Amino acid sequence: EHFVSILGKCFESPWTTKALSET
Amino acid sequence: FTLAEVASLNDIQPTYRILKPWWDVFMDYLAVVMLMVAIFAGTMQLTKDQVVCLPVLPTGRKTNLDFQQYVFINQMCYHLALPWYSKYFPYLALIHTIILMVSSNFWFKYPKTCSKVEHFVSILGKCFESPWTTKALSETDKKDGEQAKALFEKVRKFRAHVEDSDLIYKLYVVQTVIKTAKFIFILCYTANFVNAISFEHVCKPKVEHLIGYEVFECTHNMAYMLKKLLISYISIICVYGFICLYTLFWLFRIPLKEYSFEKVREESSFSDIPDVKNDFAFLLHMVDQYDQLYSKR
Amino acid sequence: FTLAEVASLNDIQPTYRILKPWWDVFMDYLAVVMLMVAIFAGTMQLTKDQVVCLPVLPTGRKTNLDFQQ
Amino acid sequence: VCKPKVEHLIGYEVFECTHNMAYMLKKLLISYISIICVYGFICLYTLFWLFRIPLKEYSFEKVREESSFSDIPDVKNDFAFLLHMVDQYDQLYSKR
Repeated sequence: EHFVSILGKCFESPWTTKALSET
Repeated sequence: FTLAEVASLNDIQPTYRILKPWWDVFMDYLAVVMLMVAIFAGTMQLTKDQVVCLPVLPTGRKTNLDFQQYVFINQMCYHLALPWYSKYFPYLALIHTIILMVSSNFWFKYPKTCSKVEHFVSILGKCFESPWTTKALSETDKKDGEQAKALFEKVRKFRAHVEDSDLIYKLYVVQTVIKTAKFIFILCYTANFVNAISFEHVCKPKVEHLIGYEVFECTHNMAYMLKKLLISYISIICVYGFICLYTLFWLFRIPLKEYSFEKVREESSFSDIPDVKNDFAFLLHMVDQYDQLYSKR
Repeated sequence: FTLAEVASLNDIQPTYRILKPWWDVFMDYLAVVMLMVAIFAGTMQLTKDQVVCLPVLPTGRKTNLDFQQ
Repeated sequence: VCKPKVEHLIGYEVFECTHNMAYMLKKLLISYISIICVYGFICLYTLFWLFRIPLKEYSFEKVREESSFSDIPDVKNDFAFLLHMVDQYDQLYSKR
């Protein structure tokens, strides 16, 4: 349950795509 | 037993008013009607099914038979002198309706498929909730700017994601032709015995050293009601295959369906804000069949 | 007689679009269809179960019995 | 054909019944067995293949391959992770 919470909160972070469009 | 409100809850999509064209809604609603007719057939078949035989001449006639070999004799005739379609029809109709509805929507709940479809409905739902879009359309705060900037980045991430010879188009084509094959299958079968149903049945089983009376006849009890319910079923499936073959052959043949590039290109041509105007193997003109506004915005 | 409604609905999971492969879905829906076969089996089995015997012979042979035998 | 022991009750020893279920139950049986043969064949074969082959420890080098075209130094993922199986839903969430 907590693991699905990890990934379901992991997906929407805009910093992730800000750092993936960076390098 | 096996009612509509549990056959529906076997298989239903969560909330998607979008990604259902009008012909898909008529397929779903008419399949529910056909399941209602099949379950009414099952109830009426379980209610009053019994046959009744009696023998030939070799006032009234006595013949000296007790009641119990009468119920043996119409049991034995009921499993020998009946057509297979005289008593296996509603259960086969139930099976075929279940296969029809889940072949209507297993395109939609396939795990390689449902990912990008769920993600696309999430993209369009988040894309409709930005009031900057209607502000810029009013032309041609302070939060939706950076929200729409992050959503821009989601958009051209998603654009780079779904670019293959996709399983959406191929899966939907093979799904439609297999349910059309099921249509052709049952309407090829059922004409033969809507042509010939019967009310009275002569029978000659092998039970002669049990009672006697080698030739004797039954009447069956379904014939009028089951024949009328059968022709209503034929009408329903005729309308279903009509709508299915008509709209789906024309939607397969008239566009190229990878011309969503062309339709967003036309949209850019009259939109006064020239967009990227090119997209491959893409889903969006189904949403256009739902509503043009969710494609424009 | 363990009716079909709760036996169907006692398998649902709320948000797990993740954590199912293709065969989780195939095994799940296929077992639902097999449950439908079993429930229809139980209903039809309870409906018209009865057998009917009669004696061998050694017009209508009477053999002189009564219904409750 | 039945031979019950109730002889001092009616007077008959060898006689017969018919059974109302036989044809419907046999056809329902072969439908049930076709369903279960499909079930067991599919789930046996594909669970054999996702039992033997990835051996539940290659997700470390999988995340290393993930990093190998994302321009980030690689990390050794797991000892006990379900991240293979989430991978069978999407490659996207394993990348992301």
